Amino acid sequence: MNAAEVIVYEHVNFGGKSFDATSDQPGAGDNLNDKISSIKVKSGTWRFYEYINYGGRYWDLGPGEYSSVESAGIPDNSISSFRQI
Repeated sequence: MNAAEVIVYEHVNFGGKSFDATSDQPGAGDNLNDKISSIKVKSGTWRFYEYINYGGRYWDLGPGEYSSVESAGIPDNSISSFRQI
């Protein structure tokens, strides 16, 4: 089953690469700390958490687009991941 288009840009909103795969995107894997891009959702909601796979800042995003680059999570270095649902 597939019914959720997730469009996220892998960079700034004025010169970056975007992708909208309708079959589970690569997601967050090569994260770290120096992350800067924009997020766009147009179907349901997801759960964004920057930490280990067992406990972290649980923050789900809903209908809306944003482009943070100094508030989301830029401490120094750490792990992060989000489930595209």
